Order: sequence, then C-alpha cells, then structure tokens
Amino acid sequence: STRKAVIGYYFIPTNQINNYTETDTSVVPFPVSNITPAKAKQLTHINFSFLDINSNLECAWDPATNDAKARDVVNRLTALKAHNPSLRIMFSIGGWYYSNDLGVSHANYVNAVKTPAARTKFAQSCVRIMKDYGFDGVDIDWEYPQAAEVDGFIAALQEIRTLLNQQTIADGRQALPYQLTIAGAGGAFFLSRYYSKLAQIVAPLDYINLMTYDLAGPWEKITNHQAALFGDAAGPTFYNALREANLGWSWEELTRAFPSPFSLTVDAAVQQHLMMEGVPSAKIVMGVPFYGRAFKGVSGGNGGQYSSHSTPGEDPYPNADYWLVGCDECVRDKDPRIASYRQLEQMLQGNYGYQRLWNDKTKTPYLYHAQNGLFVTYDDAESFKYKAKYIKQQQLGGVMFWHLGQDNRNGDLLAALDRYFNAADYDDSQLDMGTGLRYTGVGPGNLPIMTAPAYVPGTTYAQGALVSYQGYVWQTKWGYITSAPGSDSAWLKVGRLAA
Ligand SMILES: CC(=O)N[C@H]1[C@H](O[C@H]2[C@@H](O)[C@@H](NC(C)=O)[C@H](O[C@H]3[C@H](O)[C@H]4N=C(N(C)C)O[C@H]4[C@@H]3CO)O[C@@H]2CO)O[C@H](CO)[C@@H](O)[C@H]1O
Ligand SMILES: CC(=O)N[C@H]1[C@H](O[C@H]2[C@@H](O)[C@@H](NC(C)=O)[C@H](O[C@H]3[C@H](O)[C@H]4N=C(N(C)C)O[C@H]4[C@@H]3CO)O[C@@H]2CO)O[C@H](CO)[C@@H](O)[C@H]1O
Repeated sequence: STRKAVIGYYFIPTNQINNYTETDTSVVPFPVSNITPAKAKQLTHINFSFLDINSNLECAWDPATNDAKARDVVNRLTALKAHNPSLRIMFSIGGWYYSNDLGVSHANYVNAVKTPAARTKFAQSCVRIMKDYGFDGVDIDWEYPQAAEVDGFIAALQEIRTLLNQQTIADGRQALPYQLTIAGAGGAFFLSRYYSKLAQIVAPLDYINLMTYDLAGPWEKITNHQAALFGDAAGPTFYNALREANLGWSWEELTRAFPSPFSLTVDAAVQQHLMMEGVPSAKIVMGVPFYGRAFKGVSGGNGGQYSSHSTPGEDPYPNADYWLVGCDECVRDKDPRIASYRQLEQMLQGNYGYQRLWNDKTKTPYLYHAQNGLFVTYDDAESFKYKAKYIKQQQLGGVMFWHLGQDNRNGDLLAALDRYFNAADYDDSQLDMGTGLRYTGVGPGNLPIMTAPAYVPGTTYAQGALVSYQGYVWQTKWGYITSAPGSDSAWLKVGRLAA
C-alpha cells in the first residue's frame, strides 16, 4: 500500500560543521558521503539536527556556525534527492540540549509560542530558513512543552502548517509537498504534559515521530531495556501519569484507558496515542535507537536485567573511567554510557567479554559482561523484525531512528528496516510476536469492534451486561440498569459495531 516512512536523523554538531571534511573521521565521524545512493534510496526523510530558537524568538542556526560551511553540508544532503525522488531533507529545531527544561535555549521556546505576534514571527522564520537553505520541511523537537505552554505550541504548529501549504503552492510542490513533523515523547511521564490535547497537536502534522526509546537509563535505579516492544512481568513497572491528565473522563473511563502500574514499552506509547480520538495511526511513527545504553555495577542472575547499578547520571561524565570495555567511540566521546550499534558490533566480535542475550518477551537484545558486571540495552536487525511487524499490524506511518552515524558502516540497520517494509521476498507472516505484556488500555480512539444483543427498553441489566445501541456496544457499570445507553452515567461505551 502506502510506503512506510523511514526517517533517519543526521546529527552534526556545530564544531563538525565548522570543520567539515569528508576525509577525516577524527574530525567528522559521519560525513554526508557515507550516505551512499543505496542508503538514500532506503530513506524517505533525513532530518538535519539541530537548529534552535534564538533570543529574537526566531528559528536560527547556532550563532557560532560558519554559514558557508553550513550551506555546503546541507547542499550535500539535498543533492541526495537526485537518487530518490521521494526523499526529503527536513531540518529539526530543538533537541534535548537546546530545549530541555534546563536547556540553554529553553526560554526562547516558551516565548516564541507565547503570543499571536510571537507565533507569526517564529513561524515565518521557520519557513524562511527552510527556503533559504533548501530544506523540504520543518521538524520540531522541543522536549517538551509543559501543560500550560501547549496551547501556544498548538497554535504555532497550526501557523507553520498554513505557511508551508502556501509555500507548496508557490513552488508547485504538490508531488512532494513541504511537511511539518514533531518528535514526540515516547513515555507517559513526558507525554502527560500535552496528552489531553494530542489530537490538536497531531492535526497539522504529517507525522508525530515517537521517541520510543530512552525508556531506561542511568536516571533509573534499576537497569531495564530502553526500548522493549512488549512488557516483561519480571521487569520494573511505572505509575501511569496519564490517568491524572486533564481529560474530564470518569473513573471507569480513566481506569480502562490507563492501567497502573504499567510496563514502559514501545507498545504502551503507541497504544496511548491510538486511544485518543482524532489521532490517526498513519501519522504515528515509531522511533528506534541506533545506540545502546550501558550500565556498570550490575549484579548477575538475570544477565544484568532489572539490577541495581552504579552508573553516574551527570553530564559531562564525571571522571575519565571509560569502563565500557572495547568501546573506542566512548573514549573519543568521553562517555561510557552510550555506544552506537556500529561500536556494539565490534565490542561483541572482539575479545571483550560480552555475551549477547535475547529477551523473548520484550523482543530485544542485550549485552551482559559477567566478569565486570556490565549491562547494555540496544536494538538490532532482529528486534527490528518485531517492531516492523508491529508497525504493519497497527497501521502506523513508519519508523524513525536516532541517528544515521550510529548504523554500522554497511548501513545494515537501515537496510533491515527497508527490507522488512519493502522486500518482496521477505515474509514475516510466521514471525511469533511472543507473550510479552501488551498495553491493554482502551480509549475513545481505539474502540474494538464488538457484537452484542440489541438494547431492549424495560429490561433490567445486571452489572457487566453488554448491549448494542445506536452504533456501539455498551456495558453497565453497575446493576440493575434500565436507562438507554448513553443517556446517563450507567453505561460504558466499550466497543463499536461494524458498519
Ligand atoms: C550538539 C550538542 O549539543 N552536543 C551536546 C550533547 O547534546 C546531544 C546529546 O545529549 C545526545 N544524547 C544521546 C544519548 O545521543 C542527544 O540526543 C537526543 C536528542 O536531543 C533527542 N531528539 C531526538 N530526535 C529523534 C529528534 O532524539 C533524542 C536523542 C537521543 O536521546 O542530542 C543532544 C543534542 O540535543 O550533550 C552533551 C552533554 O550535555 C554536550 O556535551 C554536547 O556534546
Ligand atoms: C539525569 C540525566 O541523565 N539526564 C540526561 C538526559 O536524560 C533524559 C533524556 O535522555 C530524555 N530523552 C528524551 C526526552 O528523548 C529522557 O526522556 C526519555 C525518558 O526517560 C523515557 N522516559 C520517558 N518518560 C516519560 C519517563 O519518556 C521517554 C523519554 C523519550 O520520550 O529523560 C532522561 C532523564 O531526564 O539526556 C541528556 C541528553 O541525552 C543528557 O545530557 C542528560 O542530561
């Protein structure tokens, strides 16, 4: 049917732009020339990261950026479109460093969306940047607007959308229209900031790119998979913050949608989006990490899973103990807590003491270093089989990943994703999705199809009775009920009738 989106972020820090070279990996580890024609054909979007919002409340490059070098790098990316007429080079505004609550530019995000006049100035600057540098759309990665900033954020997205649509007409770009996307939270605590207005946030977007990773890390006391597809009952569980969002729903409605505690998984985040009315599955893009998160000080028994650990959370990494054995990139980056898939392959292949283990509930791999007590959670071509099948089964828009420089040299992770979506000879009809814990919540936007006897006036219905009435299947919350379903508080809408 419709091709699945494959959205790869291209992350290049300012110092690498200013010293850009394609022949010295100690200066630029992943230059644009490493995105070969074959890789360009497997991507639908490359998202250049990151631009910012400056104190003038406009989209802007980092002011330390050499503009001539910046244009040269972007030009190399947009030249890739010669190999793929569906490919878009987006640019992304924000990222954790600029836009987190304590980030260096945070107040500029709050203020740029605060008023109609600020939103107009900001929205115009976005489109100006995208036309001036040759980008194909705008991606916003503010992590994250708070519940009170959400209305301004929504209006800013609406205003950018209108201007982009004007630009599509002006440039006759109907075959490849300019797009607007955001990177969204992939876990319930950050998602709760804007969850109640999710339909308004998604309406002006082509896609919402869920960051369904970083679900574990040094900030948690217990090691865990950072991107489990489904839940493991032996793993940690979390309070479901969505049940406290300002939804106006009843106790039964909240309980049916927001089981708590719950397993913090990719499936949970996807279902939490689908549960809301007006959030179409085709706009939801599942993020996947091309890096692993590493922990030290883990005590064995379960391959390092669900263990206490002694991994610092500070930034910069607080000392020079680069304890992730074999991680040469970690020495370069002065941080043993993150390793690219590229590096993880070499760590597993070398004489470094890792076992590769597999959790058949979460459908994810992990590395365990028994001698030193190390645990690494990551994703690979095998976990991507289950995630790609889930994307197809749930009719999602596609996949997103952070970031291109972390795939191995041959681009095997990207090639795998492309194969699972597009290869005629690839068959996952027999791929067993396992018995891991599914997120069981149901909301107005994902009512299952059900059948039930028609409601009959005068009949006294016990608690739990199911009837069909005016297009839906309803269940009594208590008994005995005689009211017509939907006329009072006694009936829960639990399903839809097939047309
Ligand atoms: C250019 C720069 O600011 N470098 C910073 C550095 O910032 C990076 C790192 O913190 C990245 N962390 C990891 C594990 O890669 C971080 O990546 C985030 C990104 O911000 C989020 N946005 C997405 N999208 C898909 C849109 O994914 C996430 C990823 C993965 O979590 O990106 C920031 C830049 O925002 O941080 C260090 C420490 O402060 C700093 O020294 C400097 O090198
Ligand atoms: C204390 C610490 O180590 N701070 C890190 C910082 O960690 C952040 C980010 O990695 C967030 N990643 C995002 C926003 O993409 C991370 O958010 C993850 C989060 O942990 C998962 N959990 C949720 N919840 C709702 C609980 O959602 C997902 C999100 C992704 O949506 O939160 C941690 C801790 O706050 O990362 C930066 C850059 O990597 C690093 O410099 C350092 O400051």
